[PDB]
Amino acid sequence: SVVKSLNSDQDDVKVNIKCLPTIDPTKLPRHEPILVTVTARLNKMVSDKLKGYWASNDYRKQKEQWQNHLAQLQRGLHLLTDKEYK
Amino acid sequence: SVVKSLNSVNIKCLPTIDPTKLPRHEPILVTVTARLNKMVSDKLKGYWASNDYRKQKEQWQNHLAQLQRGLHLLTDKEYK
Repeated sequence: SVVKSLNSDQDDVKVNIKCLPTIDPTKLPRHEPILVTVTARLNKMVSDKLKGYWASNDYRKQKEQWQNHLAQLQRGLHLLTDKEYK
Repeated sequence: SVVKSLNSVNIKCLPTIDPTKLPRHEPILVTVTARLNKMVSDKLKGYWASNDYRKQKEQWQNHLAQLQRGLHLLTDKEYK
């Protein structure tokens, strides 16, 4: 109920809340870090909104920068689940 | 003189090329395509519509990647 009252705002005030889809730890596939699931669901909202732009110059600038941060995270994701240092 | 005059029906002119100042083995088709790529790439950056630029770029890239597959048919020596 509070999700539908925050993702369906009338754009009344500048401060805004964007709600990710509900995450269920039980139904989530095991041996998968929560941080990975959150980023995957966060990607869909940003990627779909990136597709929704109208200014071609703005879309190309953000896509280059946003895709750069994801490539930085995956390099460090090895450090999250390891059994030894190297 | 001719190429400069045309830049001032609309006809677009590629930069002038000569066979002498080229690699001794590079085919002409590669040389013409490479220059045509540069002209098209600059026009895409000059667009304004996000939907058009997103759609035209992949359509052009699809044709360009198909030509690269068949390029081996020119620089070949025997039918494999």
